[PDB]
Amino acid sequence: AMPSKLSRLELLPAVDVRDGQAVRLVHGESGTETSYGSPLEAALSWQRAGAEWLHLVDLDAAFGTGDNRELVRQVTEAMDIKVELSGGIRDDASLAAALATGCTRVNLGTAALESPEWVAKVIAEHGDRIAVGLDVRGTTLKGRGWTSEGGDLYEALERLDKEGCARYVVTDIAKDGTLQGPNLELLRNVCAATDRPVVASGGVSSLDDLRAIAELVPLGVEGSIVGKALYAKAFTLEEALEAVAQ
Ligand SMILES: NC(=O)c1ncn([C@@H]2O[C@H](COP(=O)(O)O)[C@@H](O)[C@H]2O)c1N
Repeated sequence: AMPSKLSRLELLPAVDVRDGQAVRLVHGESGTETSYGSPLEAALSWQRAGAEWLHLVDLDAAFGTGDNRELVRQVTEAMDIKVELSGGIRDDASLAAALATGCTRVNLGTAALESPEWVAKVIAEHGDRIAVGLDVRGTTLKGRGWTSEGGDLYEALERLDKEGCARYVVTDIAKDGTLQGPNLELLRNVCAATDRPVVASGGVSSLDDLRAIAELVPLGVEGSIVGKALYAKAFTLEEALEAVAQ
């Protein structure tokens, strides 16, 4: 593989919080949670292993089953590394609270489906501290913890591009928590549709899968979120970082 000056693929280990625990689901389905203990210990583990980013989700807030605001605040404050924070960020107050944690950026999901004028305003005011999470089954967007129906993926990308959105985080729900491998086709198709950076999520199962996503960096894929493969020890984060470096 020929040398290049392009950046390497960024890795964002996930810490998804439900009922006070770091959890992994299958297709994000409520009730399929596997718990891996405290979110703080999980986050600090990834930081010790050399993580540059943490992808931190309050899943109770996404589902609407209470929240974990104090814990995700504490985790964010403990990180020296960059933190991408999401879950429940759907109006001015929840956005203000999220930003006050000192996270590096937030992801908006449901609000891009239910409150597009508000998302447009937030993008215009906050720039690259905002990314939109586009979570699909096929090309159909889903909200509210993936329990609600949104529209077509590409319609949304076209609108959000025009509104000046900086970055998209794209999950294939059918791959998430499955260790089936990532949907590379989805990533290539999204990169064909937008010139903004794209962060992949869902299905990574192996170092070879990360290498495959890394090949798409020159198409526009900036990073990869990894959950179950790290928690289930398919590989270490040290190994994953070396795999995408070189
Ligand atoms: N069911 C799930 O696993 C799930 N549901 C939502 N999410 C994440 O929650 C966040 C969106 O929350 P909201 O829709 O409240 O903005 C995004 O990061 C999105 O990927 C999940 N990981």
